[PDB]
Order: sequence, then C-alpha cells, then structure tokens
Amino acid sequence: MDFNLSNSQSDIYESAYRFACDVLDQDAQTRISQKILSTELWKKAAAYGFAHGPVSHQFGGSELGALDTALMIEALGKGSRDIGLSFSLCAHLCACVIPLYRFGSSELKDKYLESLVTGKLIAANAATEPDAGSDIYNMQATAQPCEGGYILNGKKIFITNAPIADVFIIYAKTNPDHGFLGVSAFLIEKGTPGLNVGEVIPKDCLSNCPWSEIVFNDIFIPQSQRIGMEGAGGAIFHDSMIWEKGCLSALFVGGLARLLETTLEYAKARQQFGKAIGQFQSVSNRIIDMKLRLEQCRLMLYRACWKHDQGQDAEADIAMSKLLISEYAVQSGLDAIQTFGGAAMDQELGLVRHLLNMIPSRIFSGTNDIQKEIIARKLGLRG
Amino acid sequence: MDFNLSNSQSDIYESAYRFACDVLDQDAQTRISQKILSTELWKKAAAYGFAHGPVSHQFGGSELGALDTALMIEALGKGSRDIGLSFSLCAHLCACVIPLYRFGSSELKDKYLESLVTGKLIAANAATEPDAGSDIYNMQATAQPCEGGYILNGKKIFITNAPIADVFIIYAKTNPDHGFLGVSAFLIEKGTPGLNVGEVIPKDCLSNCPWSEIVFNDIFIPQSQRIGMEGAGGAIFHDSMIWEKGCLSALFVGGLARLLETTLEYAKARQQFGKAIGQFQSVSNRIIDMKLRLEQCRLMLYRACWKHDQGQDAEADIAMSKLLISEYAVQSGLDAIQTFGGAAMDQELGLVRHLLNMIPSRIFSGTNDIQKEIIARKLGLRG
Amino acid sequence: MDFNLSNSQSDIYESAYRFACDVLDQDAQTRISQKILSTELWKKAAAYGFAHGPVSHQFGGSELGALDTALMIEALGKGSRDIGLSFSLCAHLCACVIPLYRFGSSELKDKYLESLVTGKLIAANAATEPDAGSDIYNMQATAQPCEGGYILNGKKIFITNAPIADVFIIYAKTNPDHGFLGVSAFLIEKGTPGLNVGEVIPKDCLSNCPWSEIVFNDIFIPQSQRIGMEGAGGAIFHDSMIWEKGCLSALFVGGLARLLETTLEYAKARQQFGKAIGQFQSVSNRIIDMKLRLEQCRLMLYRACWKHDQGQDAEADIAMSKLLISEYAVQSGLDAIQTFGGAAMDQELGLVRHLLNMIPSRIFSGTNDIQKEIIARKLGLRG
Amino acid sequence: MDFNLSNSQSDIYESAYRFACDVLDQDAQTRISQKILSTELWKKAAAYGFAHGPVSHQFGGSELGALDTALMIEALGKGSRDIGLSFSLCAHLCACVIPLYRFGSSELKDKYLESLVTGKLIAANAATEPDAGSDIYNMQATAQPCEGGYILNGKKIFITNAPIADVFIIYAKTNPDHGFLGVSAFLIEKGTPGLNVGEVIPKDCLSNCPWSEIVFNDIFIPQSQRIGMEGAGGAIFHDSMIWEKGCLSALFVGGLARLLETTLEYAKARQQFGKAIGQFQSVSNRIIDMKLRLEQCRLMLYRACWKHDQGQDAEADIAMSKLLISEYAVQSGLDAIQTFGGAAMDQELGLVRHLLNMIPSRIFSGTNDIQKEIIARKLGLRG
Ligand SMILES: Cc1cc2nc3c(=O)[nH]c(=O)nc-3n(C[C@H](O)[C@H](O)[C@H](O)COP(=O)(O)OP(=O)(O)OC[C@H]3O[C@@H](n4cnc5c(N)ncnc54)[C@H](O)[C@@H]3O)c2cc1C
Ligand SMILES: Cc1cc2nc3c(=O)[nH]c(=O)nc-3n(C[C@H](O)[C@H](O)[C@H](O)COP(=O)(O)OP(=O)(O)OC[C@H]3O[C@@H](n4cnc5c(N)ncnc54)[C@H](O)[C@@H]3O)c2cc1C
Ligand SMILES: Cc1cc2nc3c(=O)[nH]c(=O)nc-3n(C[C@H](O)[C@H](O)[C@H](O)COP(=O)(O)OP(=O)(O)OC[C@H]3O[C@@H](n4cnc5c(N)ncnc54)[C@H](O)[C@@H]3O)c2cc1C
Ligand SMILES: Cc1cc2nc3c(=O)[nH]c(=O)nc-3n(C[C@H](O)[C@H](O)[C@H](O)COP(=O)(O)OP(=O)(O)OC[C@H]3O[C@@H](n4cnc5c(N)ncnc54)[C@H](O)[C@@H]3O)c2cc1C
Ligand SMILES: [Cl-]
Ligand SMILES: [Cl-]
Repeated sequence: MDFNLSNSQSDIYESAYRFACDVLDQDAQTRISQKILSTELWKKAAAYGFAHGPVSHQFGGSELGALDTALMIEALGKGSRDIGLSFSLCAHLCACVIPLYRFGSSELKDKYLESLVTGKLIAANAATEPDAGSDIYNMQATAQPCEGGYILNGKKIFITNAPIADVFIIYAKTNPDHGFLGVSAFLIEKGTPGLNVGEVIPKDCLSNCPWSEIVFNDIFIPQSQRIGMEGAGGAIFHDSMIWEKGCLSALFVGGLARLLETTLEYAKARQQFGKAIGQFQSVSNRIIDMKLRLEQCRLMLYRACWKHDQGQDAEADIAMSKLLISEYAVQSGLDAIQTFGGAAMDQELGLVRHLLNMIPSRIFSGTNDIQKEIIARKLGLRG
Repeated sequence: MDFNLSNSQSDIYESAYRFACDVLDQDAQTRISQKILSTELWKKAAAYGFAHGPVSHQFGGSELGALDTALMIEALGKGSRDIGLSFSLCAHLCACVIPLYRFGSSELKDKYLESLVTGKLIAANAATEPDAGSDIYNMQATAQPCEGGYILNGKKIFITNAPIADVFIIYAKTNPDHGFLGVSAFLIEKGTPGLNVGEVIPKDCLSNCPWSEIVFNDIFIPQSQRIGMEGAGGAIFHDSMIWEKGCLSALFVGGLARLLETTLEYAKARQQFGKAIGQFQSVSNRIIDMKLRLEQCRLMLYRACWKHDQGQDAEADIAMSKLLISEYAVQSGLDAIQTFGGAAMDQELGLVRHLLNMIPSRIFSGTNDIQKEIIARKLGLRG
Repeated sequence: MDFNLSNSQSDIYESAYRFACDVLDQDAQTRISQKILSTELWKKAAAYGFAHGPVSHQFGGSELGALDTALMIEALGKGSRDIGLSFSLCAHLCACVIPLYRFGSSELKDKYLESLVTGKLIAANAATEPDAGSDIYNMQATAQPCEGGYILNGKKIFITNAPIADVFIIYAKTNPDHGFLGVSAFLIEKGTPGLNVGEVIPKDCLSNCPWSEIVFNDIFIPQSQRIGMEGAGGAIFHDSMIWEKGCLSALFVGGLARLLETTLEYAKARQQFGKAIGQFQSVSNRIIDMKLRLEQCRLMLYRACWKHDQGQDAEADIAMSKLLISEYAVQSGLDAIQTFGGAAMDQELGLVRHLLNMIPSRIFSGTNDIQKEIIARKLGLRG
Repeated sequence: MDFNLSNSQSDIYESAYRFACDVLDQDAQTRISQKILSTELWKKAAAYGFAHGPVSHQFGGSELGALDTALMIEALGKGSRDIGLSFSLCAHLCACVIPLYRFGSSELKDKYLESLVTGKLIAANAATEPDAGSDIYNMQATAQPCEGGYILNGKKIFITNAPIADVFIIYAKTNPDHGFLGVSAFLIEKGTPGLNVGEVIPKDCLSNCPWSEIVFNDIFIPQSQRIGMEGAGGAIFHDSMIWEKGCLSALFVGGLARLLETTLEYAKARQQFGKAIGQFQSVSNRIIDMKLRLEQCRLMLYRACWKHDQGQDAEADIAMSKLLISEYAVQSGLDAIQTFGGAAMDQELGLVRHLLNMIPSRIFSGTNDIQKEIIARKLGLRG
C-alpha cells in the first residue's frame, strides 16, 4: 500500500496543470462570457496530449494508463476555468479516440486515429436517442445490412461536439433484439449524404460546450466503416463509458480542489462580528464537508483507475467513483456559494457558473441512479 | 384547529393566481431571455394589489393580514415564471411600503405612501454594506446630525431595485455604538445631490431583477425625511425583515408547488425500460421528498403568519419558515433536474433557471445560518 | 385557518398529560429496568380512557375524533417514560378496539366491545406472517369455510400483546387469490382449542412491550366470530392501519417534545470552554434540527387527523405523517445522545433507551419504504 | 500509488481474523447476554499480540507500524461479535501501552511495559473529569509537587477498564494554567492508599466493557512514577489520542465490513412481492450507501496510518478518519436494521446491539464536533 504518486505521475500532473493555467485559462473569462468554444485552442490542447490517453506511440499517443490519464484530467480541471472546453476535449478522448483505438480495424485506425489523437479531427460519440437514454439498448436507429455495408436511419440527441465534429462514432441496431449483441458501431464523416447535423442548442450548464441532435436519412455506411465486429457495439459502448466514467470524472475532482482552495481563502479573509467567518462552526462545518468529500472521492477514483491498470475488474469501483464525484461536486458547489453569501452572485468569480457546470456530472455517461443499478448488480442484488 | 382557507382567502389566492398566469406570465420567456424587468408591467402588478399588503384604505391599500399577504404572494410564485419581477415587486412591498406605513410620520406617508402602494413610485431598501451583511449593526454609513437634518456618507451594496427606484429607504448610523439604538432610517429621492446610484450589476440568479451599489457623498437629509424616531432604524430594519422573511418567502412555496406539478407530469409520461420513470423507487423517492417538503414548509409558513395576525410572538416561527422554505426550494430544484436527466438542460422549460432563482432564497433577508442564530437565541441558547 | 386547540382539546390533552405523569410515569424506572408490563396499570390506563377513542357511549367510549385521539396519545408520549406500556395500550385501541367497533356485528360488539374499551379484556391484532410482512396479502393462514364456520390453520409473528391477550383479532385467507377480497377477520378467545400462543420473545426496543408468535392448529371458528363480511379483512386491516398510523404515531411526537425539552435544558446547563455547550453552533444547529422536525411533523399529523375528521381522503397525509414522525424521532434520538456526549451513557436518564424505543416506529404498521409506495400510488406514480 | 496490502500485512490481517473468529467469537453470545468481560480471555488476546502494536521486541512487542496495527484491529472488529472486549483490549493498547512505551523512563518501562504488552497487567487511561471532557485542559485534578514526588487529588470519570485495571495512567495538573504544559502523566498501581476505584457503572452501549469513576484522596505519587517530563502530559495525552483515534477506530471499519456482508446476504434471501427485497431500489439504495461508506472510510483510515508510518503530519487525516468511520458506522447500523424490518428485533442476530455498540464511536477520544475543530484548525480556520 502506497499513497504517493510516482515521479512520472507527478510530472504528468504538474505539466498538465501548467498547460491548463498558462494556456487554457488565459482569456477564459472572455470565451465563457461569449459562450465561445475555440476550436483552435481545443486543437492545441489535444496536440499537447489531452487527446492521447492509452493510445500507442504508433498513432501519436503516450501509452498512458487509466491512473495517469485521470491525473492529467484532474490537473486540467483544477487549472482551467473553461470546463466546457475541457469537457469537450475529454469526451472526444474517452468516448471516441479510445474506442476506435481499442476496437477499430488496422485500416480504420490508419485512416483516422492519428488525426483524432493529434488535434486534426474532432469526433462526437452518438448513442443517446429520444426514447433511449438510461435504457440505451432500446435505441431505435437501424443500420440495416445491405450489399456493400448498411443503410442507416434514426435520430441521436444530446450529442456533445456534434456541431464542431468532423467524424461521428455512431451506435445503431444491426439486429432487432435488445440484447448485448444487437448494437453495432460505425465511423461516419461529416458531409456524408443523409447526415443532417442540427444547429447548436444552447444550455446554461457547460454553456460553451456545443451539443445538438443529428438525424440519419438513409445514409449508406460502407462495410469498412464499422468499428469492431457486428454486434460489438453494446460492448464497445459499455467499454467507452467505463473510460469516460472514471477518467473524464477526474475533471470534477480537480474542479473541487480549486473550489475548496478559493472557499478556504475567502473564509479566512472575510470578517463579520469581529472575526473571520471561518471561525463560526456553521461556516467551518460546511467547508470541512467539502474537504472530506474531496479526499474520499479522489481516493476512490485513484483506486478505480489503479484496479483497471492492474487488470482487475473495476466496473463497480468506477460506478462508485462516478457517483461520489458528481454528487460531491454539486453539493460542494452549493456549500461554496453559501460560504460567500451575496458575494457569490458575482459572475466574474464564477461560483454560480461553477455549480451549473457540475450539475450535468450526475447525468452524463449514465445517471447516478443507473450507477446504483450497476453497483447493485455487481453486489448480487439483481439476480 | 382548522386547515381550510377562508372564502375570502380562497378568493384572494385565486385572483392573484389568475393575474400572475394571465398577465405576468404572458411573454415571460422573452423578458427572461432578454434579462428585461418591464417597469410598465411591474406597475400594473403593483396597482393590481401586490404593492398593498397591510396598508390601510386611506393610502390605497387593502388592509391585508400576514396570512392573506403570504397567500397572494404564494399564488404569484406559482402562476408566473418571471420570479425576478415578482421578487422585485415583493421586496418593494415588504421592505419599503410596509416600514413607511408602520413608522413614517403623517407628513411622510401623505407625501409618498399612496404613490408607493399604487404603482406610481418604485422604492429600494438600502441597509447592507461591504463590511456589514450578516453583522448589519456594523454598518458604517453615517447620518451626522446637523442644523436642519443630517449629513449622509457611506456605501450600500446588493440593493434590489436601486437602478429603477424613485426613492430609497436608507439605514445609517446616527450614533457611534453598535447598539439597538444607533441606526436611523431615512427616505431619500432619486436625484438628490450626492446620491450616486451605480449601474446594474448582472447576476445569473434572479437575473432580470436589477440591483446595484449606491454611494452617498455628503448628502443633506432634511429632518422631515427621517422615518420613525432617531435610533429606530435598528428596530425598523428588524420589523421589515420579519415581513420580508415570512410573506416574501411565500414566492418560493408557490414556485415549489409549480415545480412539483411539472415534475410529477414528466415522471408519469417519460418511459424507459418499458414503464414510466416514476415507477422506479429511486425516482419516486425523490419526488416524494419534494412533496413532503412542500407540505411541511407551507404549514410552517401559514402558522408563522397566522401567529403574527393573532398578535403572538412569531419571530422564531418566521425564522424557521424562512430557513425551511429556502433549503427545501433549492434541494427540490436539484431533485427536479435529476428527474428530467438530459432533458433538464432545456432553457425553455427552465428547470436550471428555476434552480438559479432559488439559490438566493437562502441568503436574502439574512442567511440560513443567521436564521439558526435567531432561533437559537429564542430557544435560550444565546444567554 | 386556525392553529389553536379548542378548549375541549386543551382539556383532553392536559388531563391525559397529568394522568401519564402522575400515574403511569410513577415507578416507571423500576418497571423498565425489570422489563415489566404491569397489566393492572395497563387496565387503569385503558379505563381512564386510553382504550376509548371514537367508540360510542353505548360501549363506554368517548366518541373522540382522530385529532382528539391523537392529542391524547401525544400527551401520553410526553408524560410517561414507559413507552412500551403506552405502545401496548395504543396498539390494543387502534388495531383491535376500533376495527371491532367499526366492522363487528351488534352481537360481537355486545359481547366483547365494552370489555375491550374499559380495561377488562386485552386484545392482540394478528396479521403478519413469516412470509407476509410488507406483502401482507401474501398471508398464508387459511380459514377454510365449513359447516358452522371455518377451520383455521397458520402462523402469525411479531404479535404485540399476544402473551397477555384475552382475545385475538386474526386475519386469514377465505379465498386463494391475493386480491382485495381474499382476507377475512375473526375474533378468537385465548384458550380456544388449537390456539397455541408462544412465549414472550425478548427484544431491546420497546423491551417491556410483550410480543410472540401464535400458531393455529385446526381451530374451529364459529361463523358468528367473523368480524365484518366475508372478504372484508383486507379492507378492515387497511382501515385499522390508517388509525394506527396516525393516532398511534402521536406517541413519538410527544416523546420528541419531551426529548427536546430535556436536551435544551442540558445544553444550557453543561459548560465547556467557559460557556454553555449550546453556544457552539455545532451543538445548537442539531438542537434546532430537532425543533424544526418536531414542529413540522406535529403539524402534518394534526392536519392528517383533521382531514379524517372532516371526512376527506387522508390516506396520503397519514402515510406522510407516519414517515416524518418516525424518521424524525430516530434522528432526533441520535442528536440528543450526541448533545450529551459520554453523559448519554447513563441508563437512568435513558437517552439510549429512548432511541431504542424509537427504532421500531419506522417499521410498525408498514415500513417507511411502504409509506412511500402508498404516497407514490396516491400521486399517480403507480399507474 | 498502490492499493494492495503487502504479503506481511495480508498475513497479519488473516491471522488476526482467524484468532478473532476461532477464539474470541466462540461463546461470545453467552458473554454478551451475561454482560461478562472475561479477563482470562482478554489476557489470551493480549498475549496473542493485540496488546503489542509498535512496542519493540525488547518488551515483547512486534514493532508494528500504524497501518499494520490498524489492520490487525480491523480483523478483530470483523471477526468477533464481542466488540466490548475488543474495545477494552484496544483502549489498553492505544491509550496505555503505547504512551508508556513512547514516553516512560527506562526504569518505568523495565518495571511495567512487558507485563502490559503480554497479558499480565491490565491498564486504564484516566484523563476525563466531570468538568473536563471536550475541554480536557480544564481538568482540575492536581498533582502538587512535594518532597519525593507529588500529592494527588481529584476525580476522573468514564474510565474504560478501571474496575479491572491493575495500573492507571493518570493525567493531572502540575501547574495552574490551562496551557500545553500544565498537565503531567503518572502511573499509579491499584491498591495505592487514597486510590478509590468506583464500582462498574452499567451502560447499554458496549455493555460488557467495564468503566467507572476513580477518586484520588491525597495519593502520594513517587517521583519515579511520572511518565515523561514535567508538563509533558498534555502532549502525551494528545499523542495517545492520535494512536487511539486511528488504530482503535479500525474496529468499527471491520464491524461495518461484517454488517454489510450480513445485510447483503439477507437482502438476497428475504423475498416479498415475489422477489428478493434487494431488488427494490429503496432497499438496494441504502445497502449501496453502506458499501460506499465502507470503501471510503477504509481508504481514509489506511492513508492516515500510512502517512504516520511515513513520518508525515497525519493529524488532520486521523481526525477525518475518526469522524467518517464513526458517523458511517452509526448510520450503516440504522440502515441494516431498516433492511431487516421486524426481523431486526432479534437479540441473537444482534443488529440492534451492533448499533448500540457503534453509538459511542462518535464520542470516545474526542467527539466528532471536536474532530471538526481539529480539522478546522489544521485548515487555518482557527487563526
Ligand atoms: C453534459 C451531457 C453530455 C452528454 N453527451 C452525450 C454524447 O456526447 N453522446 C450521447 O450519446 N449521449 C450524451 N449525453 C446523454 C446522456 O447519455 C443521457 O442524458 C443519459 O444516458 C441519461 O438519459 P436521459 O437524459 O434520457 O434520462 P432518462 O433516462 O429519461 O432518466 C430520467 C430519470 O429517470 C431515472 N431512471 C431511468 N431509468 C431508471 C431506472 N432503471 N432505475 C432508476 N431510475 C431510472 C433516471 O436516473 C433519471 O433520474 C449527454 C448528457 C449530458 C447531461
Ligand atoms: C437576492 C438578494 C437580494 C438582496 N436585496 C437586498 C436589498 O434590497 N437591500 C439590502 O440592504 N441588502 C440586500 N441583500 C443583501 C443581504 O442582506 C445580504 O446578502 C445578507 O445580509 C448576507 O450578508 P453577506 O452577503 O455580506 O454575507 P456574509 O455576512 O459575509 O456571510 C458569509 C457567510 O458567513 C456566514 N456567517 C456570517 N456571520 C455568521 C455568524 N454569526 N454565524 C454563523 N455564520 C455566519 C454566513 O451565514 C454566510 O454563510 C440581498 C441579497 C440577495 C442574495
Ligand atoms: C414494534 C412492532 C410491533 C408490531 N406489532 C404487530 C402486531 O401487533 N400485529 C401484526 O400482525 N404485525 C405486527 N408487526 C409487524 C409489522 O407489521 C411488520 O414488521 C411490517 O409489516 C414489516 O414487515 P417485515 O418485518 O416482515 O419486513 P419486510 O417486509 O421483510 O421488509 C424488509 C425490508 O424490505 C423493504 N421492502 C419490502 N417490500 C418492499 C417494497 N415493495 N418496496 C420497497 N421496499 C420494500 C422493507 O421496507 C424493509 O426495508 C410489528 C412490528 C413491530 C416493529
Ligand atoms: C465508550 C467511551 C469510552 C471512554 N473511555 C475513556 C477512558 O478510558 N479515559 C478517559 O479519560 N475518558 C474516556 N471517555 C470519555 C471521553 O473522552 C469523553 O466522553 C469525551 O472527551 C467527550 O467529553 P464529554 O462526554 O464530557 O462531552 P462534552 O464535552 O460535555 O460534549 C457535550 C456536547 O458538547 C459538544 N461540544 C463541547 N465542546 C464543543 C466545542 N468547542 N465546539 C463544538 N461542540 C462542542 C460536544 O461535541 C458534545 O456534542 C470515554 C467515553 C466513551 C463514550
Ligand atoms: Cl460557533
Ligand atoms: Cl424499484
């Protein structure tokens, strides 16, 4: 048992933190105010290494493990206020780069993977539908096999990066049943006939991270664009969620570390009744809760990633981490606001915007109720 | 013991609800989107009766008790999405109209009170300072007595309605000590030399309800503009907070009643896994919490107002109501968002904006930690 | 709307409180220490009126409504430390006296009801089985119709008062289906051939309130011992639970009122660090929670009972009250213990025994998860 | 970073677990029922190694680090139902053996330490007084220096093991001020003139772990019985609490691991409504909370002990662990009871007794409010 980072891991974290502070956080307030996702800045961050993860050197990646990748993303979360951009970049990595690397043919990787790893192409992951969110195997988009490939029809919604993506990793039914083997994955390029990408739909949470719906009207998918085997898509989707749920969630751990530091500084500096407000137990009790949450969920995250790196079954640990991080991030957001009082209603300081940005952490990649269904199944309660 | 409204009270509630739906809620989405406070619409609502409260018929009021006034404001909260406007109107009523009615001289009431009651003049309440929020008796603005009145200097912050107000109810020190008798209240008109009203400072919560800072640079206050006796201001401020804390908080009870209805409708209609999502206990358990909260805090509010109407000491009951309503409003906001999942990130439906609008309820008129200090004192724990 | 008791209700409460303090609470510590249920003392309390409730004067009752009955039981809970005895007496009233009064034939009432009302006979309610607790319609005891009545077989468990009861109100299947109409109710006397009443089974919660299992080995039930019509038993059981869940739960409201007074007195008197421990916000924040809980659940209880008295549908209100009272009673038990620190480990003061006595409130008459299923159904979430 | 135990640590844990199951847990139910602390069995466990900890081989110890010692005690907590005995043995180790080893003179260690390490003498730690619990530096017992040593007077309360102890580690004032340097520690033998050990005072929590008060009436303490330097006692007390708070708290982590296994087995086996009760989300959501708590507080405990072993400052980490473990142990106790329903009221299964045994974990060695004061001070909020 050892609770230190390796020297390599300390360097990865500190380098990522410096990049997030010195490059991404510069001029963040203007981009946030204007709801701008700068794709030039996104591509710099991708190329710096935030789009690399476990990808091999052959395709321009860094062969990072899960703990290394989570540490990099934790630094990003602590160092940059522009969490919309960071969420966009990490969704591309965890839900698009990594599945293509893990399941795509040599031909598909040779054509697209280095471009996705190095900041040349942006990808979006398209699985959720109007009638298939938590119940993702109810998806109704169909990739009907035909001569030469598939005919694709359907509608996908809530698709992060769709308005800016060059390629789409799309999940659709290649068989009528709701089984583990009815879903397949495909890579489709922007501009393919019949791919209709909707306009950006604004939101108040992660408000500069673009999403939209996409509609497939009789798209022809060439056989060679299928990712993995026929029917693998349920398993490919599942695997990609595991990566997203652990590593991507590290963003909110780093965000909580930044929030706690900001909150402690204010509670020491702001005086009422002749003393720092942190001297009143109502105030310090909440801040202590924020610190307890941060230490607990960080350790759970690190252990989940470490278990994956060891080749152990980490499915329940990752679901537990996802759940704790997101619940703790939202509640600590509210606790920080309450520490600042009326001063929390300053848009520049951004405490309310920070809370808005944490609200979706309990929803993306599977809600926290679905995390508990996963844990319940692993505990043997769904027999 | 009786838990029915009177017929008079049912009529007051239903008339207020119809006005909020048929007048104020029309075109609310455009005003919300554009961050517009329509003063023409505000004045219609004031004149309809939302600026009347307990004021006598002599000054154009309706002689409502606290329970009647709270019921009217509950209807406003349920019926209109434009809670920024409603908060603006109720702050004018509870913190400006009512103290002037209760403490001002016949001369001051004759000059200003009917105008404030009937939608002709807008008022702002100015007590909080940079170094005096919870510790309001630390306020440093000084009204130094002189020949003919007072010389006023100081700075007030977080002042609801200041950018649109015609008159300001201002609290300042007329004596150096932090005692119950060091503070006095004054009415000052917009345009008085030395009154410098700051520009609107935007916020994400209650985002169309304007606030700003105001600065006093050697304002001369004529003696006849003092509200109540010299030193009454601590007691006048306290009394106005009691009215604000009970009646004004009813807005968030009505808002919770609307939110619960919206949430129940969705949980019955949205299906996943072959059934309505309300059939899963994770989902229904949260909605039941929202319903438990609504019923409990509504009863506590009604009893607090009823006690006031009976002439009983309601101070602790009002602090308890303020605390429960605001905590429950925020947590139910988060519960509704979690019920809708990704669909909660629709700006038109407004579930995230609703949460933003509830966040300040735990802060205005005294934070919830200060409510617990008040209750602790009434329980004998501050002896 | 009115939050005062009537003069009649104030007298009922104060008379019950005096009886609980001056008769039942005397020598309670010895009976508690020795795990004694004094049936002589029980019968005095029954005859005083705690076994009367809504029963008509014809059978020696007081024709109390639900709110009156709940107030009497609240006083009992506040005034007597011997909550095991009080629970025993209220179970007899709410689950045995009242169903017999509401559903039994003139012949059955004439034979047994005045004796049960006036402290002459003790009754036990026997519905729960090893395979039928929350799922009460799965009960497997069978009352097979035959010439002259029924042949009864089965086993009932968790039966309050069975070791001391003279008569048993028993629920059993008269038809094979799990429907609303498969269950019937019967009154059976102690000593009937084939009625095998088990020995008292000790417990640490409500430890002097006796319970045991009972077994039916081919009991012959005469036709005239059926309570209500054939198949009414599901509805009779349901109705009796409504009475038990509202009125009987008042015991724990009165117990919380006593606990809060004890806790406030200690927090004012116990000094550390040069002041009363109630002056520290960690301490006063918990006590304030106890007070918030007490006021909220008392109002919910009173409204539920008042709605019943008005002839309105009170089913959801009663389930909400049951849930709030019991959750609040347990958590306030823990909060009081934490206020006293090591001093809470005094058996005479009884703070730990009080917590033990509250633990079963979340279980009897339907667990709190079943209360939420009931509320969910009334909210339309079980369609 | 590594989350595996070493092979040595796995052996320590498994050996301790086997001893707790195969020796201490045998016949535990009889001892629990009879409120028996078997000193013969206690001494076997001490000699097995539970009284060794970090003590050197010179005095018969095992030179364990904090993580090793915490693992041994975690196994004890999981393997033996007789947590009263385990608490007694661990209090002797952490608050008496370890301070004597760390601070006592060669002469005092040579005379007493091997006997305490090996199961020959039992010790009690006596610091708390009627007016000095959380405010331990208010203690009023005085050790007035005189020719040859000290004259001791005072009263100590809540003293674990006092009715069975052969020696007492006693803290008293050697100087009038409440400073870090006013308190000294002394070892006093049973039977010393003027040492009046009270009779066992029963309690419902940890009910077979004996405690009592002790009174000093003009005891003469020889100079050579002082432990450490004059005035070290504040620092010796503090150090002993650090050991007690981390390692001793591991008992409740192991107890939670056992409780969760018992609870999962029941939730899989008990059926209602045609399925295992674990299939209902109200039920599985609570069990998942128990599992989340166990994993989080175990990791926090291990890291606190590891930090100590690394020579790092672990004071805040230990206070956080103490707080989380004890809060989680109590709440999981209530969650297990609610999972079992009426079946939790079985004394043999012991779910209610388990809860009683966890209640004091939030109080011993400093309440959880004092843990938050410690963390607040380490966070810089008490400047
Ligand atoms: C910021 C963000 C980015 C996203 N990016 C993408 C993307 O890039 N690609 C993509 O394909 N999708 C994306 N999604 C969609 C996300 O996958 C869905 O929002 C998620 O699967 C939940 O589905 P839903 O929103 O339809 O909620 P629903 O499934 O309708 O859930 C509604 C409520 O019902 C509860 N519920 C549903 N089923 C159960 C059950 N069995 N048991 C208990 N409770 C249940 C839910 O927990 C929730 O409380 C994104 C979502 C967000 C918030
Ligand atoms: C929507 C809104 C509208 C407002 N409108 C007006 C207006 O119209 N006129 C006007 O004069 N003011 C107005 N205010 C200001 C409001 O009165 C102050 O925000 C409030 O008094 C709290 O003061 P503060 O913001 O400086 O917080 P602070 O007092 O700095 O509180 C910061 C934190 O310290 C805690 N704290 C402070 N003292 C204690 C203590 N003794 N014990 C425990 N905790 C403590 C607080 O609870 C809070 O968590 C408005 C505020 C809001 C949010
Ligand atoms: C003090 C006390 C006195 C009692 N007196 C009597 C008496 O006099 N007469 C009599 O007949 N009975 C009596 N009972 C029994 C009581 O009725 C049962 O304990 C109660 O019905 C719960 O059943 P159970 O204990 O078998 O729990 P179970 O039904 O086994 O419940 C176990 C767990 O599963 C949960 N669960 C079960 N079904 C669901 C579901 N659909 N959804 C979500 N969660 C679920 C439960 O909430 C609980 O958490 C008494 C019980 C107590 C504690
Ligand atoms: C099982 C058990 C075994 C024990 N064994 C020993 C032993 O062997 N030797 C020995 O010397 N002692 C022993 N103790 C005593 C223990 O040290 C004291 O119980 C503990 O120090 C708390 O003191 P107290 O009980 O007087 O509570 P108090 O100090 O009176 O606390 C009462 C309440 O006030 C709160 N409070 C007090 N001060 C503050 C503050 N500044 N800020 C916020 N809240 C505050 C407390 O948190 C608590 O909620 C034992 C206690 C227990 C439960
Ligand atoms: Cl405090
Ligand atoms: Cl469910």
